[PDB]
Amino acid sequence: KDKLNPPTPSIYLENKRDAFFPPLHQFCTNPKNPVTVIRGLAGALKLDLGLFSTKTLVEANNEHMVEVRTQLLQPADENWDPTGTKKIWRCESNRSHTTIAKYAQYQASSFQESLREENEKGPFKTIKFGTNIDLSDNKKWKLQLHELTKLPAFARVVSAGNLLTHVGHTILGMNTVQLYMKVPGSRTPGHQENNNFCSVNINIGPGDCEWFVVPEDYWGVLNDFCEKNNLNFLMSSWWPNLEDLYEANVPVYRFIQRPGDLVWINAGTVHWVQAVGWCNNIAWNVGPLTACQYKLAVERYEWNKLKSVKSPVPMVHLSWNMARNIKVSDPKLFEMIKYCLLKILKQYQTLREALVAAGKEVIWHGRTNDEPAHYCSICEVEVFNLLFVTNESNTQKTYIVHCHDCARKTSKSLENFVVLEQYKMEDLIQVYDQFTLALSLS
Ligand SMILES: N#Cc1ccccc1O
Ligand SMILES: N#Cc1ccccc1O
Ligand SMILES: [Mn+2]
Ligand SMILES: [Zn+2]
Repeated sequence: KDKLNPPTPSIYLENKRDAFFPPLHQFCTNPKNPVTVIRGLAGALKLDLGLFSTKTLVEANNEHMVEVRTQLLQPADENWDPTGTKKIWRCESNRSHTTIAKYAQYQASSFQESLREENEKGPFKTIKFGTNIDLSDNKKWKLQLHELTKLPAFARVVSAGNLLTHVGHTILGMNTVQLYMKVPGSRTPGHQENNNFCSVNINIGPGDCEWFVVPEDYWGVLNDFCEKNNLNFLMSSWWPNLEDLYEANVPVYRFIQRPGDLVWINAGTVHWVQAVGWCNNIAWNVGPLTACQYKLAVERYEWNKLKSVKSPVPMVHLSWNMARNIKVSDPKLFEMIKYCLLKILKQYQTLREALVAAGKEVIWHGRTNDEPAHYCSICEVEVFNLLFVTNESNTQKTYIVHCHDCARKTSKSLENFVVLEQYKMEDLIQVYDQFTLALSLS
């Protein structure tokens, strides 16, 4: 069925008017569009993609760290076992580290070597992919990061309407820029984004990338394929067999991203990518203030706890920041936030009361302003308000945080721990009570 190979939602920009046009924002965030390809974006803004050329990067910071993935160079859209016998989901991707200057040398000699071959089942060649390059430092990358402020507000790394701007601290690769340096065949295996946030990706060129996209609501089916093939959905590297997806009636969006094209991956959308030519890419995340985005973020946050995986985004901390600082006028979104806050409040109340009733002292610790969120030093769960710290760490003021469960596993009556309280109970109740539905006529 041609319904299993649908057309990709696309917008063709000509000029700055088209880029700043408000229905473009609304199209991208529509939950019915699992992906949007904004074609011609860089040319429309006169973005200087040369600021991200390999030549410019080498001159800017030649020793900057690059994470290298070594992979097999595979035919078209397929993934074969390394003996060339059968197509499988597991794809090998070994890790090491190099510098921008060393990868640059490989990328250039890779192309020259391919030129010479042009002019003059396996087995498969091996290639190297430069990934997760950290462009967070404003001093090191001044002109690069400035160029990205030319984007329309909804797609920027920082903006008033971006939930990740409201977290209150740096989450590397989410509210900072990541760079990728590629050769043909360089593959990003199947995944969803961290805590299901949207992603923005611009191809620097000169070569193309090819993208595969599956809607969020089919993720359970892909999870099943993984487990059936002895792979973890969240932790392992997998490359879907398209004939398996087709036979299971999963629709796959498939398209080419050319230099200057911006790809918007909507919340929770499952995707994997390969370079067709030689190119660089930049990417980051964004969180639109919609019900769909809040729901899918919370859902992945909770799924991560069950799977013993850490959440990079502290949704409890973020939720209180939303109630404090953002006017919310969508009734469905408002009710979601209100529900989540009321649950948090009740959990906190129940724990605090059990502690007091057990004759355990709750020690006022207060909070420094603009202080970030905290996680459990053992299990890496987010920990909110009530912190559990050993007697010794308390005295030494190294205040190492534990969650309640981990402290109790180690010290059965918490006799080895102090309980620190950051937020006055009446504060939290106030913030909650103050938070009401705003009127918008839009
Ligand atoms: N090699 C290497 C490396 C790994 C993590 C962070 C910085 C590095 O230079
Ligand atoms: N419980 C516990 C514990 C473990 C290492 C050091 C100090 C402690 O209170
Ligand atoms: Mn991605
Ligand atoms: Zn813990």
